[PDB]
Amino acid sequence: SHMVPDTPTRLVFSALGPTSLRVSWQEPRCERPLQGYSVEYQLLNGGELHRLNIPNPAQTSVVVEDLLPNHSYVFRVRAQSQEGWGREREGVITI
Repeated sequence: SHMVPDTPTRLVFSALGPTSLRVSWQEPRCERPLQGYSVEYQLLNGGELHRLNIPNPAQTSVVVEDLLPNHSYVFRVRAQSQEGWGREREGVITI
């Protein structure tokens, strides 16, 4: 039922200046060892797909840079096990 990781907990956003933030979550349940996370983010109204891969399940935060002021973004965080990638936790924010 949770061989691939469950969804992470709700995303917490912390502003770090005008073009950066910290995105944070908590480690999701999994019946298999967690291998890491992906953080995918994209302008709400369209743009390039950005991805940060975090190969350590103990790191549940990351600093995201070069964001556009006054623009809205969709962040999607997933965790990986040997069984595959789990469902995303989605959170949105305006910079």
